[PDB]
Amino acid sequence: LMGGFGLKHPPPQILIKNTPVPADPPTTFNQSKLNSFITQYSTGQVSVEIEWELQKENSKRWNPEIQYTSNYYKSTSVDFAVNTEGVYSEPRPIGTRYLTRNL
Amino acid sequence: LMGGFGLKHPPPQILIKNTPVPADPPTTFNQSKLNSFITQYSTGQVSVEIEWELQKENSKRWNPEIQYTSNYYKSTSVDFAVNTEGVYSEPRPIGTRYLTRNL
Amino acid sequence: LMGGFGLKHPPPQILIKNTPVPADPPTTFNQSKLNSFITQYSTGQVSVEIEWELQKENSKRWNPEIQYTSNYYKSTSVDFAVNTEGVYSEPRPIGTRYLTRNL
Repeated sequence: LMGGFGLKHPPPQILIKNTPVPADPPTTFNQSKLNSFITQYSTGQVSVEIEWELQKENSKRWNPEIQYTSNYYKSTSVDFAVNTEGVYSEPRPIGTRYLTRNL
Repeated sequence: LMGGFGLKHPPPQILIKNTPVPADPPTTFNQSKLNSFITQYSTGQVSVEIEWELQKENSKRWNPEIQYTSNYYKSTSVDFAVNTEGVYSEPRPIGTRYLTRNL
Repeated sequence: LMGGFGLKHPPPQILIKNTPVPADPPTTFNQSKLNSFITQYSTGQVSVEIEWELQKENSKRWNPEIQYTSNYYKSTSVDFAVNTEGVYSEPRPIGTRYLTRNL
């Protein structure tokens, strides 16, 4: 309902965790689980590749269609770009449905 | 200068004419060229096929481009279509230069 | 106009950057982009090799030509060399056009 493709078998969840590294244990045995750990974080890069299959338009419509277009006139900043402060923003929502087809 | 492609050897001129059909000539010889002709016109169909080669866009531009689009809002008649009177008209001039490229 | 060789396809730009390494993130999730990073710089060596093709002189001129020459007489320091302070300097501009050729 929110939109999208519904799959019985969707891309699987990928779960990541830092393995625990204990701080020094006591020198005489205690059965309680360890609660003292070294403090850690991790950083890395991640890549996703997707192949999409397209369906081309086959229209016999004579006149031009509606198209998404960037604004013609001057503006303080560029839409879909950064700030003077380095903040990316997306100005509007963009849908998918510009071309037309008969029923 | 008006625009277009300039060719040393452009598509050749194609010339068409109705052949003359004389009305009845005089029954005794006269040397003067005939000036009496049957009245004729012709009609037919003509076909042109052209193959155009395209150059595709290779842009790395992040934000959307300008595009020619048909008007979004309601109107008395459809642009690039006929009248109630059957007259086709082209409402605006359309150029070629919407996408962008660096220098 | 500043001089040199003009190429449709010149040596490509080479871009280098240090990958970001985050400082420790917060322990409960926040959606905002990370703004705390470890401080880093990098150093290395870089090599360029170029092959140049030369055009040799073919002159029938009897008398000697002009040539770029280093100065004959004594001087406080050597031209195109370092300081007592270790600063390299280039004393004059050197052009390319000493030999002669007819028109």
